[PDB]
Amino acid sequence: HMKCPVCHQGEMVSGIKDIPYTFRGRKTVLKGIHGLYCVHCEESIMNKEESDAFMAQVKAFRASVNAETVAPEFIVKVRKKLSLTQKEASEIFGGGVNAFSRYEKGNAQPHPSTIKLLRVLDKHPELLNEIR
Amino acid sequence: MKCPVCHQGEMVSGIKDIPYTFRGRKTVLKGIHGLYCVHCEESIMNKEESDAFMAQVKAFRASVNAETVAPEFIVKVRKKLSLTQKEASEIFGGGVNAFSRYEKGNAQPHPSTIKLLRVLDKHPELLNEIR
Ligand SMILES: [Zn+2]
Ligand SMILES: [Zn+2]
Repeated sequence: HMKCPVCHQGEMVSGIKDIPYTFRGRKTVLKGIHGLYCVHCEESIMNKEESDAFMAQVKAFRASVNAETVAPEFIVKVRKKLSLTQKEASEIFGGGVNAFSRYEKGNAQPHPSTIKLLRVLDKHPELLNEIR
Repeated sequence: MKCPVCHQGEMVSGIKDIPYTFRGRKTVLKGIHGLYCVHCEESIMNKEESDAFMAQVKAFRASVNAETVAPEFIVKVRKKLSLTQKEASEIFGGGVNAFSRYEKGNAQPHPSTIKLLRVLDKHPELLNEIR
């Protein structure tokens, strides 16, 4: 019987839980996480091994988001390579009104498909007619 | 003639740009001839004027509607790329169950995913660039 050291009310019981996690505007569920969990406030306590498993999953998610994400500077370059204004690019690639104005200030993440479309248009500027 | 809606304004012949929203998409219908109330902007359009107006309304509805892709088309492109739905979901985005719902018609892909799938339908080899 260990009492939760955060809420000081509930009991910590060992279990396996799926943990929601958001990083750089991307969401995931960290699946099958072993640890002690407070029945009252859901605070988690992980031993050395459990923490290793958890952090490997967290860091694999971060690595993948970072590799997929593109710099504001890349977005501008691809847009300028296509001689598009921010408004035309938002319309052509997607994202809504002011999408590219926000993307280029580093103030928003494009949808994964917008990023990928940008990556393809970077290498294939001739495809612009197919998407406009 | 007095305006038949507000009863406190004269209807005058003119031309106006009329904003119009359809399925949450906004446009301005340009150069619409009609009688317009000076007070409340109620419009009265004769047959000929209504046909012109409705032809713009309908051309805008049709282009908005046509942005949607047949779920059949989504299956066509996916099979074509030798991808499962789990993989497509991971590649194109939308979430864990994305592509299963698209092909049942229970969800619409993001506009960029549609564009990316239309591009890939014509040039399926480019997947290897963004996989
Ligand atoms: Zn607690
Ligand atoms: Zn009136």
